[PDB]
Amino acid sequence: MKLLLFGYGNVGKAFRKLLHEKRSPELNDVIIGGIVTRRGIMLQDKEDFTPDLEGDVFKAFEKIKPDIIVDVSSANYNNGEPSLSLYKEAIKDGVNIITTNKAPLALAFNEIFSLARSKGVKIGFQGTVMSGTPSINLYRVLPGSRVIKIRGILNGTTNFILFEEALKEAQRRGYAEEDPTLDINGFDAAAKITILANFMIGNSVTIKDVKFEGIIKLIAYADEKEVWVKPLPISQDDPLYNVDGVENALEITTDIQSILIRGPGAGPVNAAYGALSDLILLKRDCL
Amino acid sequence: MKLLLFGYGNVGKAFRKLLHEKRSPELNDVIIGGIVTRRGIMLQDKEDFTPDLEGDVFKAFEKIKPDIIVDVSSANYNNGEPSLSLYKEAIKDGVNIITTNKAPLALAFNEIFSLARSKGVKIGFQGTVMSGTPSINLYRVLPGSRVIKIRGILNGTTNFILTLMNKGVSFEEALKEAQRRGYAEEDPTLDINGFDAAAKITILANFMIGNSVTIKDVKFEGINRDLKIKLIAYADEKEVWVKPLPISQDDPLYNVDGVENALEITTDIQSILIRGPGAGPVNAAYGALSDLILLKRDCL
Ligand SMILES: NC(=O)c1ccc[n+]([C@@H]2O[C@H](COP(=O)([O-])OP(=O)(O)OC[C@H]3O[C@@H](n4cnc5c(N)ncnc54)[C@H](OP(=O)(O)O)[C@@H]3O)[C@@H](O)[C@H]2O)c1
Ligand SMILES: NC(=O)c1ccc[n+]([C@@H]2O[C@H](COP(=O)([O-])OP(=O)(O)OC[C@H]3O[C@@H](n4cnc5c(N)ncnc54)[C@H](OP(=O)(O)O)[C@@H]3O)[C@@H](O)[C@H]2O)c1
Repeated sequence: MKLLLFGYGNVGKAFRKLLHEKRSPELNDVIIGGIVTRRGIMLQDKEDFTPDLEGDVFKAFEKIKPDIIVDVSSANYNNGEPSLSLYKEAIKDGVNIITTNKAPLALAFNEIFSLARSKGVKIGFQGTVMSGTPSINLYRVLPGSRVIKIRGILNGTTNFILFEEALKEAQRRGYAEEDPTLDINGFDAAAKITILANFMIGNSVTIKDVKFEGIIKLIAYADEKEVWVKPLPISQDDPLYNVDGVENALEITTDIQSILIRGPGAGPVNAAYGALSDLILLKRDCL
Repeated sequence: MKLLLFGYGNVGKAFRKLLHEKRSPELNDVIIGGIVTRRGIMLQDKEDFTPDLEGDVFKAFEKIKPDIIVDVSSANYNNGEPSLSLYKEAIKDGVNIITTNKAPLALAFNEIFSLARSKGVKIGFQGTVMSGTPSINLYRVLPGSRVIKIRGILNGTTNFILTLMNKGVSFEEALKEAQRRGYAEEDPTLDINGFDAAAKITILANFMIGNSVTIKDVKFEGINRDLKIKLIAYADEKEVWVKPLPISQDDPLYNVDGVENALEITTDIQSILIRGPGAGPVNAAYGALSDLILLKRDCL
């Protein structure tokens, strides 16, 4: 099976490295047919990017005919393109999608997932929320339960900050978005809670419906009625108390119980492992 | 598909109820063919147990010919029986197993899982560790990652007793409350003396680290009134233990209080912690139900 790798920054390079470490027997048949950046299309799996052709992700898609697209490109919160149009075309063609790019999902979740479900196409999106720490995929192992509310710390960069020296270290460590105002001004946290509300609660929201601010903890919240992101004081008994540094946490409340998962919120290798986890699950037919 | 339900105490009853809530489309073809207690065999799905036949779990297996056994019976750490021999017969007959009963897996994990792998039979065992809080099933969504070490509070009953004693309640009243809530093992010495926690860390070491250990390999102690102290379980590639330890304020496990449990899993990629209710009949039954749905999805 052939992957098209869309993006080759820190996450894309880390993903290619993880694939080549041969971490699961069911990835033995998986090859990268092509890699696309802003600089063009490489129709080969190489450690170093050198373009073979000029052209965008649609040209690469037509040239390669991939079985799966792995989207690790920059978030475009303006309109989610070209990923939004690309996912739609891939789903129509029966091409599975694995993504760490929040933007098309933060803007158009219902449109994308409705189309996928109607076509029997699978979407892996673990890396969009808390990188490699099961979040999306945690919910996959909570079947037959109704999610009532969601609460968490969903942005790694800003939690690591909690100024100029802090950010600089975070950018050095690769935690930050290419546009780091997306981290600071809360877009990233709001995108993640949007994705979580859609998937787990079923509350069809876009990032436009979320009330949010920026950088006590930056708390993202969703229930059946509302979705928001705001700073709040935290109790000592509250399980979010000492989720500090790059750490992120997701508290899922159901009809049965409340559970919390905590882990590294950001980090290119962690994000890439999220996408890799989705790939293994796809291969097992468990997405 | 037909289930044989082995046991009908708090967990079994809660499981039956959850199945009847029809919580997933995967479960539409799933029926209980029989329920076994130490009072005999009920060849019917009913809220209250009344035996139709006298006989043990083996006789029930023969009479029902189930597609799946759900083991919610009492732990037997002396020898894991009759569950251990039952699992071996089931696997050989192509019968899948879902269990919340730790004993056979704490004694003979490699034997059971080797036999199962060879026959292509699936084993759900989420409920053996932290009830309905993904633990076993959390590791299922961490594929292609090597587990280096694990540390946690793995017994709800003793955590609940430690917390209440910190709140100035006697050990004796804290235990009675744990029992009233249905947190405790039928034999509460299994919780108190650390057997239950040791069983769980054994299972995790086997499943996640891949070392073929048994409960006899674990150095463990439990709790008493004489001792924040937390009953800490730990495993890595070289050692497995359970002991009550003083816990500092900055430790992620400091505020894991009451019946809450928590597991920190360190992989080659990352360190993660999951926390939630350690015990509770409905929580345990939900663990088993989660395994059932995953089994139907072919994702065990
Ligand atoms: N950083 C983290 O820790 C983390 C954790 C979870 C999720 N994520 C998500 O993962 C994604 C990638 O993160 P990253 O840190 O790897 O960013 P990055 O290092 O800037 O990589 C972005 C890659 O996408 C390519 N790209 C961007 N826009 C494109 C376009 N219009 N056409 C073709 N290629 C394009 C870039 O090409 P050039 O090489 O030519 O610039 C670059 O190779 C982001 O969406 C982010 O939100 C990141
Ligand atoms: N307590 C929790 O919240 C929790 C959480 C996770 C896992 N678990 C595990 O789940 C299991 C069941 O828990 P529970 O609270 O439901 O215990 P329980 O209330 O004591 O129920 C045990 C059931 O098994 C039956 N049984 C025991 N030995 C048997 C034998 N040799 N043959 C036939 N039937 C037998 C009992 O029959 P009678 O009714 O006739 O006595 C009873 O119906 C235990 O292994 C426990 O470790 C419990």
